[PDB]
Amino acid sequence: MLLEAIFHEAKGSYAYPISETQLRVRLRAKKGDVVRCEVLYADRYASPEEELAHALAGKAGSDERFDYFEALLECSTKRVKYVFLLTGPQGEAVYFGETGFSAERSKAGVFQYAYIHRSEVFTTPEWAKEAVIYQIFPERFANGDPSNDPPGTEQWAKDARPRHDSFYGGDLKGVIDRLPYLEELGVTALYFTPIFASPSHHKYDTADYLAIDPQFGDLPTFRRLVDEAHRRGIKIILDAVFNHAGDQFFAFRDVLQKGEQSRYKDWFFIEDFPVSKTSRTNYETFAVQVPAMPKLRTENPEVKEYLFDVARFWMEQGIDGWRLDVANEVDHAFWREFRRLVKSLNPDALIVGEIWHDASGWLMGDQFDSVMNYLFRESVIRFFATGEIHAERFDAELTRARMLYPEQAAQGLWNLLDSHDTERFLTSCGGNEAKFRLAVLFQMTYLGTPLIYYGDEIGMAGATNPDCRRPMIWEEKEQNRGLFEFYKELIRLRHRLASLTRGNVRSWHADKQANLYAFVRTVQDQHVGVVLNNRGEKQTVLLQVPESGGKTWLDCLTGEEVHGKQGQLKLTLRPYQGMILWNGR
Amino acid sequence: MLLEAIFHEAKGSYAYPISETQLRVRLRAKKGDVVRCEVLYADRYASPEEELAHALAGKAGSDERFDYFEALLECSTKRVKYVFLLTGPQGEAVYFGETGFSAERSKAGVFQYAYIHRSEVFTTPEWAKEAVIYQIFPERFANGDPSNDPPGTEQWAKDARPRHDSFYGGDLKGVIDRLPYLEELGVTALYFTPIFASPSHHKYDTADYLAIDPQFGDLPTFRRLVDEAHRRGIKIILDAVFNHAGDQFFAFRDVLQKGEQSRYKDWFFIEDFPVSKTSRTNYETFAVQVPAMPKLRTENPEVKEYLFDVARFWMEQGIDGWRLDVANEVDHAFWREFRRLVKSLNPDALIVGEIWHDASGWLMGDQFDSVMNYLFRESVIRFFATGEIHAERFDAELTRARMLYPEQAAQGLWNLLDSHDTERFLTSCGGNEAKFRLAVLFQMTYLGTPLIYYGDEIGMAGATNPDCRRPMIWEEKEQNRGLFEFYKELIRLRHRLASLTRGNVRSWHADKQANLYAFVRTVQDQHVGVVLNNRGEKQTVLLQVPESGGKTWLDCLTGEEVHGKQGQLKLTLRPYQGMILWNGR
Ligand SMILES: [Ca+2]
Ligand SMILES: [Ca+2]
Repeated sequence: MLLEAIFHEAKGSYAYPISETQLRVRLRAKKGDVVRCEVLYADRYASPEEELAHALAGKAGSDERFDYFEALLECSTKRVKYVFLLTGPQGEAVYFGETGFSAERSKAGVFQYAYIHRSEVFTTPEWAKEAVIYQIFPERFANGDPSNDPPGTEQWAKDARPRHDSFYGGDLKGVIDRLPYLEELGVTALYFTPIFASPSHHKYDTADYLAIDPQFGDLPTFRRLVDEAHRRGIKIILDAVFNHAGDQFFAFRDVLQKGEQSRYKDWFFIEDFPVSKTSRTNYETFAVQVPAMPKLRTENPEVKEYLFDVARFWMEQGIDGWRLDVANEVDHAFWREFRRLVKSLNPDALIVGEIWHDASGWLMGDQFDSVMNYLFRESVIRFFATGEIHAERFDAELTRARMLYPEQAAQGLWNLLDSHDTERFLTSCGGNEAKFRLAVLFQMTYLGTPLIYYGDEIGMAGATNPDCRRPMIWEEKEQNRGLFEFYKELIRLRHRLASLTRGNVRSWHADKQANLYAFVRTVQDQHVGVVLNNRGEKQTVLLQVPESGGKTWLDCLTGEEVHGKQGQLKLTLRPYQGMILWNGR
Repeated sequence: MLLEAIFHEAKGSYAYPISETQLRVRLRAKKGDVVRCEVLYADRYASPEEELAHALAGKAGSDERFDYFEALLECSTKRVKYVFLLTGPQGEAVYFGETGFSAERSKAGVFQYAYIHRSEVFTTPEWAKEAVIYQIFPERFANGDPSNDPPGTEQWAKDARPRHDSFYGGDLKGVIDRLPYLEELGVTALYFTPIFASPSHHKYDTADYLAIDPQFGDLPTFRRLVDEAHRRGIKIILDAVFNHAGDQFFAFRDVLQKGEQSRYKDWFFIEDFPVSKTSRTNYETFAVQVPAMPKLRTENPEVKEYLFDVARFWMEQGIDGWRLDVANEVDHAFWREFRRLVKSLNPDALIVGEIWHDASGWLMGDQFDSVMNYLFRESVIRFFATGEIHAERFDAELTRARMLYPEQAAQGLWNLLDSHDTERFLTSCGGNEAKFRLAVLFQMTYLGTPLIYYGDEIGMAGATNPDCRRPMIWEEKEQNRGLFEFYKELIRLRHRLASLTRGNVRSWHADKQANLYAFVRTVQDQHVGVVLNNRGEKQTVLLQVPESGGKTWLDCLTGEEVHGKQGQLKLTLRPYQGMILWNGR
């Protein structure tokens, strides 16, 4: 075998505890290069003569070029040393240890996970493990209070097409009035984009972190919203913009006024005074040359303390978690301490980051609970919407992403289809509802946290920002109720099937020709197989199914009862049809 | 090329800053697969159609199976995205990014290092960068005060062969009385094994963390040592045993007496009560079944606070750093807060850990400054002492270890030859001084921090514990002055040639047949080539030397001047001779 392609490290996503006495370990090798992977381990202090314990590492999946093997080590002592025994296709075996590879175990050396502290077991909120989150763009969800509308608010109609500076009067009172709707849909949490006081239309340039923007509401109204959503089993998540503040931020206006005499000058990154200019700026900002968005020096104990007080203030209002913005530009110490603060105030408070690249450095257990799964969106777009990739590629991309972080993070990843900054998924599907639905069926049954973008559940369409920010369609006759019921049904199933929320995922079938993909979610003895026929054709397929997993399944969507004969399940799907097979366990 | 063998990650030891605006990046590939490696990068927010900056990554080294390439990216914005352009032996051009590999730059995507925070730039003490540590085993270094000598103390002679429980009376007073000796040698720091009050001989079972053990001295004496050492340019490093306390530790004593009613019961890991019994332990301890060494619950904020106070106490006494014992069994948060505390009280205080496996998790810059380089010792023993490995294997071992951590850590790793727990290195060489000297020559000119084990510089020998803990030989007649002068000479050169302390490392020559190995240390325009003839035979070697780095060199050990002709240098080395060639720059 090709040893230079084999990999493992005793940390990060390849070695991490799931409990105080259990260490999950993962190893990758060139695809098809390793047939069997066994882990020989023992307590780090075991005598050089004691027998080692064996752990067969099953193949958790494979992507474009790699095979992923996964094992679980039982370490009652909370300390462990281990070596891998790898067997190739033609029987050649080799031990893989910290020292390297060798036919002899001793020369291979041994990896070591020094100690498993309970405080370092990646732990996330139970409710978030089976949540369905709904993204609200407040300005356009519901206008419950016309008296707070910005000057020049345009009419709220379906035939409306938002402009970069449009206004429709969306506010918090509206969200309250429409909570019955959200409860009926079945969402377990609402995620709001910035709603703190800001002079701009987007609100990403914060003026007052301790106040709701007047056009959206005020503290009393926000408290009501929190309480009304809670009694309806709906949690509240706010968007925290701690990387940078607005130019109206009290601290920044002070610097603009007193210059180098300001007591808050070190709360920012200023090259030279005075602080301003035309098309020019002498201080670090969000992105490049964005005057209204001066970057905050979070490394400053004073800045950190202030933002932490902001965090305390809103959590005291009863919110259930945070969605960080440009989190990757704030230092790690801030995030480690942020988690400590947040969790000490509310163990169930969720911390979600938004990072457009490998976020492993933030998903170890000491910082964020999860991040936006942009990888999930890209794979769903190219597979169900544009058709740029086929079932096998789809499978590879999905698997590769899955092996990116520890299972506690991957299990809570926010799986979005679109957002206020992208075209609506329906439009990506060119208006084809059959493709749109197949994608939602996948989203609702895949590993991670489903995130619904307001309006998608009733079939709203739209081009990217700002056309994706149209006023929510509330007229029932104008809503796609067929779709609405589809979402509600998928949501109900997800809550009733433990494997869809707390189960693992394994690819079941992948056919590039028929463009059909199937996977299985598993929890204990329960198995739920999802088969997706992503073709505008009636296709038939043969799936492998050993009696151990059962011989009878039930399609939770149609009630049909399928039967496997001789370890095979014959299925015939309609164009863009998806089946959700439950093994009755 | 084997694409599944190529590696890089935008963090850890493969992507890290060396300053606020410079990012060091490393890429691993199967040896020989890549002949040229370039990096195309830009600010993360740069426009697509914007021209990318170029950075050539030279081959930093190779080990048994891989080539390691290294480049330096200039990032004025402190934000960078990048993709590698790898060229193979046949001229194939493949791009490598976060997405994967592709013949097209766009399809390979880019890695991203979100933001470089100055507080995240790995920083170590300046004095530690060019230090020479001397390990002192107090009981055997010098008996300065017989009044504190424990009962049964033996004689202090060369022919004294220590027993497991022998005594000689070494103490702090003795250290002070011998400071002139240590100053002459040229050591800049003293590393002491545990010396806090303990009822055992070894003192690893701390009874009182706030007191010097009576057999070694008292606080007034310790202070005197700190001051007298300091005015001698000698710093003091203490052994911190924070993973576990002794059974005499006040908190544990209270638990043994008040059991379940004990106020400090949660300061330890107790299975059941009563907290103890005959020959049996019901609480977690160091290693396995060591009743005298109860494990401390450093996760308990109260335990952390106490241990932090302990650190404050000794730092107020003027010490310059800590050598942590069993540090990998203490939680990470503890070490991060420890560093924060230690650096706040004294930015120049050093923190060294001891971990017998990949310590990358503690060497990111937020925890330890460095760790003992056990790999260095293993490589020097097999190459210089036992001859189990030849020059090429030796080269590979060094390179592999060198690429384990970021440069800031690698530069300060303690490169020891032996310790109180191993046989004397001279003994490892079977008494062959010629081999012993070549290893020392190497130790004194290689990357890292040289650590002298008391007595090695005067020719002391001995088998492992306790024969390696023999009474220090103080009779000049009994001391190997020739060797002493050799050490002193090497130490002077190290302090005068900046490249030997702050320069990088590049293998220069490695021949498995001649068993000759050479490397070059480089800083600014200065180049110091170290040539090692590790064979009992006069040999000649032709080394490659492009005129760019100079054409004339001076052997700093003999005064001999060598000249290169047409890019080549002909050197004739005597049996086990090492040369230290300075390029006059
Ligand atoms: Ca309104
Ligand atoms: Ca004494």
